[PDB]
Amino acid sequence: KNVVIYADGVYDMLHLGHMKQLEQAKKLFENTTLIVGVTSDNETKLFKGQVVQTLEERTETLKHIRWVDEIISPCPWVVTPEFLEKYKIDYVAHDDIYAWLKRAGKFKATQRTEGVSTTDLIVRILKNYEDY
Amino acid sequence: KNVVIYADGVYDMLHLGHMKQLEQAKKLFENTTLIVGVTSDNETKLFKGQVVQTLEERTETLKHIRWVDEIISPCPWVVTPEFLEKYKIDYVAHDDIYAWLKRAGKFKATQRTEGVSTTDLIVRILKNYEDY
Repeated sequence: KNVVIYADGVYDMLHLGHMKQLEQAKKLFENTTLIVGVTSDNETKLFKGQVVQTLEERTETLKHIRWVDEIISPCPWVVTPEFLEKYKIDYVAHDDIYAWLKRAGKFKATQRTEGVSTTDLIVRILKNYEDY
Repeated sequence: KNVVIYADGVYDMLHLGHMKQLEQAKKLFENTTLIVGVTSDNETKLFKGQVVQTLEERTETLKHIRWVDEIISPCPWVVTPEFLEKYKIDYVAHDDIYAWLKRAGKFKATQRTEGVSTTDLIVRILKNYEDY
């Protein structure tokens, strides 16, 4: 019973939070193919915000994560029914616009983990310095 | 022909450079088991330097890398012949004390990649600010 799962994102400065999310997507069912979609620099910058790494770098890193079976790079910014058919996608994984995916039985929620991000790490490096 | 490969390191703030190294270790031969050794906080701090993440965090991240088959956490700081026998290790992978491993045919060099480290990334974030 092989289920195709799709999860998209920026995946900037990949950290344990992304990886835990991807692991969840990948294990939603016993036998899955996890496709990860990586947003383009330009669309990311225009709609969301600043991105630190380019497309190439953000995709190169995802290639090394064990849960990831396939990468669409760059991926469309907005997910569409014709995209789901094109790639034979059974479910979309995202944390919680998705009304139509829920209505179709094709939405599966995953959870973020707080406090594990790469920006959090520098904060830690920096708290080694008394303000005086 | 399954070859057991051992690579050890701190793996602090894991980045594309570590992952490329681990991929190299893993692909040294057609069929391998890659064991990764993760140094303890205390020994790392005493001999090498400051570590940002704890043992648990540094190991949790390595679990998500696809090349990694087994983790020894914490691992011994110095590699010894009796360690190689205990874990049935055919080769040690490290970048380039290793005299005895070379003399025994059990050393396999891997290469680091410069400029891809997580500290490099913050430098990039920061160069978004003119000094004036």
